[PDB]
Amino acid sequence: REDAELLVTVRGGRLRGIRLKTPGGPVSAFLGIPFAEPPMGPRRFLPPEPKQPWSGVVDATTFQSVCYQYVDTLYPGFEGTEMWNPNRELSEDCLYLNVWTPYPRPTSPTPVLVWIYGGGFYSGASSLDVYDGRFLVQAERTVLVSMNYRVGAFGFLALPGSREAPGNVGLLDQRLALQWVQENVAAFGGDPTSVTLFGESAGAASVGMHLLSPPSRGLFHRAVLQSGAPNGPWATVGMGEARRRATQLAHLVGCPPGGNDTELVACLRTRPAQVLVNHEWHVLPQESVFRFSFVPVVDGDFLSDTPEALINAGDFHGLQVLVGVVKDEGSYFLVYGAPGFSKDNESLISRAEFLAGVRVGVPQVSDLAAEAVVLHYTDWLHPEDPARLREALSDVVGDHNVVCPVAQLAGRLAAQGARVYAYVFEHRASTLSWPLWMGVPHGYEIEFIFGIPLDPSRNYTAEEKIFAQRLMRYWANFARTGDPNEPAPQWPPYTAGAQQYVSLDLRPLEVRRGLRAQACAFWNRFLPKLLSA
Amino acid sequence: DAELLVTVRGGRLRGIRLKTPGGPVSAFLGIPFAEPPMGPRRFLPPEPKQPWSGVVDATTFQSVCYQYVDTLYPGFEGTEMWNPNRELSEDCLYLNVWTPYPRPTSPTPVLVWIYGGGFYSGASSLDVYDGRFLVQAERTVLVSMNYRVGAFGFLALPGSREAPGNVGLLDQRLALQWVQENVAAFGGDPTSVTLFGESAGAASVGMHLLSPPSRGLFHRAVLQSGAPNGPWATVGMGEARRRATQLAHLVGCPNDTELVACLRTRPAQVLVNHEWHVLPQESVFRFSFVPVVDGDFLSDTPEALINAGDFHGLQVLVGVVKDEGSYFLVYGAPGFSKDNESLISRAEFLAGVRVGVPQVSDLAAEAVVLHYTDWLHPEDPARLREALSDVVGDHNVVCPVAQLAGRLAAQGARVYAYVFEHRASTLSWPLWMGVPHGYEIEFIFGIPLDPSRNYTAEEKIFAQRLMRYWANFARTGDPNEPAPQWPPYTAGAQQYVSLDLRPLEVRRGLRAQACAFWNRFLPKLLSA
Ligand SMILES: *[C@@H]1O[C@H](CO[C@@H]2O[C@@H](C)[C@@H](O)[C@@H](O)[C@@H]2O)[C@@H](O[C@@H]2O[C@H](CO)[C@@H](O)[C@H](O)[C@H]2NC(C)=O)[C@H](O)[C@H]1NC(C)=O
Ligand SMILES: *[C@@H]1O[C@H](CO[C@@H]2O[C@@H](C)[C@@H](O)[C@@H](O)[C@@H]2O)[C@@H](O[C@@H]2O[C@H](CO)[C@@H](O)[C@H](O)[C@H]2NC(C)=O)[C@H](O)[C@H]1NC(C)=O
Ligand SMILES: NC(=O)c1cc[n+](COC[n+]2ccc(/C=N/O)cc2/C=N/O)cc1
Ligand SMILES: NC(=O)c1cc[n+](COC[n+]2ccc(/C=N/O)cc2/C=N\O)cc1
Ligand SMILES: *[C@@H]1O[C@H](CO)[C@@H](O)[C@H](O)[C@H]1NC(C)=O
Ligand SMILES: *[C@@H]1O[C@H](CO)[C@@H](O)[C@H](O)[C@H]1NC(C)=O
Repeated sequence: REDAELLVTVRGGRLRGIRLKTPGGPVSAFLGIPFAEPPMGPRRFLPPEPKQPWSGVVDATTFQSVCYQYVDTLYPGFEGTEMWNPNRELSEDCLYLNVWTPYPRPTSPTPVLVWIYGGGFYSGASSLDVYDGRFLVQAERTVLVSMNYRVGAFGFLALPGSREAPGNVGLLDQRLALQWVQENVAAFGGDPTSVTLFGESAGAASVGMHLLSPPSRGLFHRAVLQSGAPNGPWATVGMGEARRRATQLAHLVGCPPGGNDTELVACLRTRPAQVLVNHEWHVLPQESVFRFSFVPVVDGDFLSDTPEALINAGDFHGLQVLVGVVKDEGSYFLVYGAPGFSKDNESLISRAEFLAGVRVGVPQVSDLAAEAVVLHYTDWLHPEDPARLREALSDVVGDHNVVCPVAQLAGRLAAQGARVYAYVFEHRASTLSWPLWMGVPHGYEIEFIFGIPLDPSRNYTAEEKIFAQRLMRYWANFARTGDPNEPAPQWPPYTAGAQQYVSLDLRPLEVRRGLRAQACAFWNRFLPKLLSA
Repeated sequence: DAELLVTVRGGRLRGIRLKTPGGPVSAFLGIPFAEPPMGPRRFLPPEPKQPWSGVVDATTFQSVCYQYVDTLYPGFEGTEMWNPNRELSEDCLYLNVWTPYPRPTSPTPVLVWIYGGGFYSGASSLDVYDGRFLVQAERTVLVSMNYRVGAFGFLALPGSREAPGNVGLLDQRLALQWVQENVAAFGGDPTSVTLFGESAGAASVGMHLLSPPSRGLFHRAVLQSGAPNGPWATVGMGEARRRATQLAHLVGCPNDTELVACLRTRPAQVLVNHEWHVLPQESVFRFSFVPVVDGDFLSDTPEALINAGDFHGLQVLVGVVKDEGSYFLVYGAPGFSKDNESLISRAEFLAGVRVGVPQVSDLAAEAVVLHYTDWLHPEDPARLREALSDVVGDHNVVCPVAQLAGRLAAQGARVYAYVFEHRASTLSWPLWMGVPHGYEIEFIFGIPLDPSRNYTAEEKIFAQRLMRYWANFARTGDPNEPAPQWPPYTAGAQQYVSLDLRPLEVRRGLRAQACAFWNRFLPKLLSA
């Protein structure tokens, strides 16, 4: 007849899941649980409203649709890019979440891990194979939750002040899912008093904004920010620039036939989703990399102030945070606009291409600011060495967009009462499809965190599987106790003075100092002073 | 002794025979080359010395031009060696000639020394400028002149004829013209004149390179720890007028004519006593009365003239010591002294940056702090003491010299660069100062050869090797012995040699990272 372990009642009604096969053992999975009414038609650009109760049993037996988003076409059929592309049908009916739990269901409350995918706030899906939660759940016996949230214009087009397009609705999607976790995760055996948020890139930036937003802060207890921070120059936008991009997007699709917000939004709602996707990138002020059209907006509501101001003025006592980056944060983004770069050659650029790439990698700054960047990243004993220039531009984009925003956040949190653990992921996967000059690119620690190497269908080495099991143990130890160390080389906390972090690779843990302290002093201390003058 | 009797165009001279460990040399000290710039001739360009009857006694050094005397460490050898060793006087325009004994009968290459001292001090009579060892060992003619310093040499009311400015530079040029007309009477070759100078003397050498009326009076140049494009070497017309105007107010004097007239009534010591209170702020390596850019001696700023110049056919020898700035820190940087380790704090370091980099915006100062802070050890006292010494040294000497060398080389000049890294065993300064500013001169003049001093046997050999380098360059434009070789400095390779007891070691980059900051970025920041 029926299996009781796959039947759960939540506030909205009854659910039916599936028993998932993993190499280590069975897993209960509830995939495609609706947590909000479909944000379609008149509900486009609007905040999510809760899913109204249902009669009967909802089959939560497979991943639901991917929120409508752009699909990468630079390298068609290439494994390195297709792994991030939608693996389900695109639709605006996309607000569903997923719950993995041990089989049989835990009888005592179990710590919960909530995943927020990244993708520059314009892409991503909880259904990607690299976000498969069955291995983490089986190996460490946690409850893992992941949700879909609206991306691109559908999630972050903002006409600030208007009620028809208030902005930040993609973040409200995440917040609603976190509220769903608080009310319902105990029915799956999860502990709502021990909820750990973790995400990568825009997901990590999202995690940080929930830390800084009081209505979200009460919904979790710990945070993990991988290769992303809310104080990044790409993660937020001002109210005026948000309105300019929304108005230009509407102008590019025939709305109005700016002016009035109500008529302008209503005209945008009549446009097919693909039409908005096709023009969303034409609203960027200049050609750039690591810049996204529609991102969270600082409008005094979700973010009372800029993330940097909230970070500096925040009291973080009672909070544990795990932060980190990969070894080569910037390499991936260079083949998407930096002159002379491609994955199919070694991208040994000239001095002129380096100087031109600086303006692409650091867009919308004065020529004096660009000169400061050139001065700091040029080796004046080898000013035109093609190799050194290629690595330097990669460091420019990586430090400016990831490493130094993360370091600044970690330093301010530790100084203001939070316990911080920092890492640098340095293992290049044996199966990595990207060229070797890219090193360890953005986002390629995720598959090890989720235990993907234990998939028998894939071809990781036996040592990479032990590495994956060790990383899953770190993450789950942090979720359980706020400490990645086991109750063995120790992982010391990160503090603003010593600035200690660990290397994550096949070798045992190695303690180092300084997350590129010299470079990050330029980005976090001096260059803001230069932009003010 | 006919070897000590010489007739120049002005009249007859009587010299003196000196002794060296390698034999005797002929010396002619206190030769007048200008009319005494006293009374109504104060602040005025030098007049050629009128011919005289009888025999001028040229057997001892003449008076030192009126200048400030350091009193921070009274009786301390490290400072007394630079203080005047003859009486002070405005009657001070005399030069000295050293020749081999007996006098050369064939044209001999000529070395012309221009002393340093921030354009406010210095004298050709100092013991460390004794030319007898160079002349004996390398058989050259050596000339050194006294030139007016301080307000007497560089007070300027631009546009006026009573204080035109740069008259101390014109003193040097007049001595160079004197060499062209009279050095052959001593056996010297006026067609082979090499200028060499240290600190403000090196800056003066550079300015003679950039001034056409002086450019034809010599053929080669040596710039030691100084450059004409230094932030201290020149001053604008507006600031020169302000500094001169405040000096008159400080000494009780009121129109340029009425103002210079009142300054000319003041005793020389009075102007000396107030010369440093006209500086705009508390600082180090900043001097009140320096050459002014007024379109005459310098038709443009030295850095502009450097960039626009064709320097083909020119050979220069440039260099620095290992620790250019450490010396200046004990004259105003908070927390520094020669009598303790000077392990300063972060707060003193930040305060010392404003003293070491005076008269720049807060943003420019923050850029300095960023580049010279180790953000892994931001408060380490030993690293901060080292860093502030590099700030003063790079900004004032190393990077101005690196800029001049790179531009000259890339524009036709053959450049040889060095770093002097030997600390003298007799050095009285504390060990944390390393090799301070000016402490390569005694080795180039071969002072270690003096048996009355306590240099080592290897230091004597080292001094002989340095005199050979300098004299080779004076003779051929190439310091190399016709080892390993001393390669030329180029804008790309940036090759220089280290000078110490070890054989020559070739290295790349004169603090290339720090000098890109000072020479490339900071000018853009201050103008934006
Ligand atoms: C390295 O690759 C870049 C990118 O070029 C693309 O990828 C290459 C692998 C090859 O397939 C090219 O044909 C592709 O266009 C090269 O830069 C491009 O050069 C071409 C020709 O000069 C020019 O038309 C493009 O605009 C350039 N693109 C960019 C982004 O600069 C680069 O020259 C290659 N380096 C080599 C071959 O040494
Ligand atoms: C190293 O010395 C400096 C200054 O030299 C001292 O000056 C006299 C006080 C003398 O008696 C000797 O100590 C030294 O020659 C010290 O900095 C001074 O500190 C005093 C207080 O002790 C203060 O009043 C002065 O302003 C400071 N001077 C300057 C130029 O800033 C410094 O403390 C000494 N370093 C130590 C003791 O570690
Ligand atoms: N809506 C659009 O037309 C659009 C959206 C986003 N991009 C940027 O996409 C290129 N890009 C640039 C950089 C990355 C880096 N990822 O780590 C990934 C990708 C591709 N993602 O699908 C271009 C156009
Ligand atoms: N006339 C004055 O009062 C006067 C003149 C010159 N100084 C210079 O004295 C300080 N000083 C003394 C000696 C040196 C020696 N440097 O090698 C350098 C410096 C430089 N900057 O402060 C001070 C006062
Ligand atoms: C692993 O490699 C083998 C080699 O033939 C192949 O059969 C298999 O499909 C590969 N797996 C993946 C996930 O690429
Ligand atoms: C060293 O030389 C000095 C003169 O420079 C002399 O006074 C002294 O007697 C010598 N010996 C010692 C031990 O200092």
